[PDB]
Amino acid sequence: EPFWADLQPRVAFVERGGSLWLNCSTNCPRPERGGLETSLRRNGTQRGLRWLARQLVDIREPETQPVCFFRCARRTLQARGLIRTFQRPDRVELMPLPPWQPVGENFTLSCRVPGAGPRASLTLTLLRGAQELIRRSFAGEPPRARGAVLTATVLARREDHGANFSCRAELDLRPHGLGLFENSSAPRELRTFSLSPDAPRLAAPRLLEVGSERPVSCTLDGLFPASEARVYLALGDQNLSPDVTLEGDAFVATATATASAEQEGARQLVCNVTLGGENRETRENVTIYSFPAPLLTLSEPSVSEGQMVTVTCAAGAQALVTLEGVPAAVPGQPAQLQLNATENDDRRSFFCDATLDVDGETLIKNRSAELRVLYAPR
Ligand SMILES: *[C@@H]1O[C@H](CO)[C@@H](O[C@@H]2O[C@H](CO)[C@@H](O[C@@H]3O[C@H](CO)[C@@H](O)[C@H](O[C@H]4O[C@H](CO)[C@@H](O)[C@H](O)[C@@H]4O)[C@@H]3O)[C@H](O)[C@H]2NC(C)=O)[C@H](O)[C@H]1NC(C)=O
Ligand SMILES: *[C@@H]1O[C@H](CO)[C@@H](O[C@@H]2O[C@H](CO)[C@@H](O)[C@H](O)[C@H]2NC(C)=O)[C@H](O)[C@H]1NC(C)=O
Ligand SMILES: *[C@@H]1O[C@H](CO)[C@@H](O[C@@H]2O[C@H](CO)[C@@H](O)[C@H](O)[C@H]2NC(C)=O)[C@H](O)[C@H]1NC(C)=O
Ligand SMILES: *[C@@H]1O[C@H](CO)[C@@H](O[C@@H]2O[C@H](CO)[C@@H](O)[C@H](O)[C@H]2NC(C)=O)[C@H](O)[C@H]1NC(C)=O
Ligand SMILES: *[C@@H]1O[C@H](CO)[C@@H](O)[C@H](O)[C@H]1NC(C)=O
Ligand SMILES: *[C@@H]1O[C@H](CO)[C@@H](O)[C@H](O)[C@H]1NC(C)=O
Ligand SMILES: *[C@@H]1O[C@H](CO)[C@@H](O)[C@H](O)[C@H]1NC(C)=O
Ligand SMILES: *[C@@H]1O[C@H](CO)[C@@H](O)[C@H](O)[C@H]1NC(C)=O
Ligand SMILES: *[C@@H]1O[C@H](CO)[C@@H](O)[C@H](O)[C@H]1NC(C)=O
Repeated sequence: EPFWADLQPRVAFVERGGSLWLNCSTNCPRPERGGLETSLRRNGTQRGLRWLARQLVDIREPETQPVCFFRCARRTLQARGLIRTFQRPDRVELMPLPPWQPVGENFTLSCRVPGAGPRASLTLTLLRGAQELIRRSFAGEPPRARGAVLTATVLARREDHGANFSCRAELDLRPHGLGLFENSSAPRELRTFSLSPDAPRLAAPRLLEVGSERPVSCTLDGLFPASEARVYLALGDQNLSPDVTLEGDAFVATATATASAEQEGARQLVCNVTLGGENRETRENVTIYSFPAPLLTLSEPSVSEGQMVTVTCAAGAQALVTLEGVPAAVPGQPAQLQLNATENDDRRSFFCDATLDVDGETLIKNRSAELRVLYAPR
């Protein structure tokens, strides 16, 4: 039976910033001194003959070792305790996901649980929905270590569009009778797009006339999600507003175009799509042309016989003019024909043809007119 000093409790787990009572007791017949050694501030104090009690408050530091001591028979009696603070996982943070992520690519989940301790008792979990992607236990870390970090690389799936990812931190104090403390990050939603290497198909005529209405179509396939893809069509400058319809992962853009005197000649039909951050484009060179209709004119529509009539077919400054089988003489300017009205010329038709070359293409516009020979006696 040696005389001893005792400090209670020996091991203590207090939440950071918290407080606890420490009791020092001794069996020595009379103490010549007594007290408790700590850096911590105290609030309440209690005492007895063989014992002494302090309430230690506002304990921030991960590790502090108090020593309760007594002096009995000119000998120093000692007891050494241990006080360990713990912090709940108040901050659990998942790193921002890529705004758009490629399907078949990899992205990295990063969870961060600052300050939570002790680290050794921490278990971090990365989740996709209710499923656990990875589970990490920190057992074996230093006793004074606070905070934890878990990172994993996940493969993006078409399955994964609109899926929620979260991080889950778990502090296990159960051996100390303090149970479990857990908190989760706000879920992060994942966007997965898939864009095939192919440029969009653009269906257009190579030749377009000013004022004419022709169908134009742009299309693509293998687009996920097809709904989020934004397709732009236009002829040169002017923007077409096609009807974009979605069949499976394929889109179909259908529109109509009229040349405004923008162009004529060399122009581009552009179709560009954006899905995610990626963009595709297809350009078609298109020729526009102005082909003014040939003007067929009679000196008079109605004439008596013997009266002189001049029929002419005039065109724009461009084409080759053919009147009644006779090419314009000379070429490039209106062709004229003259005749004296006969009774046989009543209900007689005249014809003018304009032949224009555009990009090697031969284009014709035919026109007709009818002459009336007024009836009378001779
Ligand atoms: C529709 O019309 C447009 C023009 O309105 C037209 O675009 C042209 O495309 C050709 C190629 O198809 C371009 O030619 C290039 O010209 C550059 C100089 O600017 C050259 O250096 C390029 O040469 C490359 O390839 C060579 C081997 O073939 C290499 O030797 C060289 O190092 C380069 O790698 C290239 O030939 C031309 O510039 C444009 N025109 C304009 C005005 O931008 C387009 O082709 C038409 N579409 C169709 C289907 O015909
Ligand atoms: C701390 O000191 C000792 C720890 O054992 C306590 O001393 C005894 O406390 C019990 C409580 O039921 C009493 O029955 C005994 O008579 C006490 N013994 C003596 C010699 O005092 C003491 O009570 C504790 N003090 C506090 C505030 O917890
Ligand atoms: C669980 O963790 C979340 C995420 O860290 C905590 O929510 C945050 O709370 C603090 C302020 O108290 C701020 O960072 C934000 O207001 C929250 N961040 C968000 C919403 O992303 C939350 O406090 C924790 N829950 C607990 C304590 O159990
Ligand atoms: C899709 O086509 C449009 C046509 O307007 C492009 O818009 C312009 O493109 C020119 C030529 O490259 C650029 O110099 C301009 O900055 C663009 N202007 C405007 C107002 O958009 C557009 O760039 C194309 N889309 C993509 C992704 O390139
Ligand atoms: C200790 O005393 C302070 C005032 O100095 C008081 O505000 C606080 O409540 C006390 N701490 C406790 C009871 O843990
Ligand atoms: C997934 O991520 C791992 C880790 O970087 C990498 O080794 C692997 O190539 C990725 N899978 C792909 C790119 O399909
Ligand atoms: C993802 O989480 C949000 C809440 O943040 C929820 O509204 C949504 O339904 C979830 N998405 C799926 C597909 O579970
Ligand atoms: C028609 O009659 C007029 C007047 O006599 C004459 O000048 C002309 O040569 C005749 N022939 C034609 C085709 O005009
Ligand atoms: C000439 O005009 C007629 C009727 O206006 C039209 O039906 C025909 O297609 C034209 N001829 C040619 C060769 O296009």
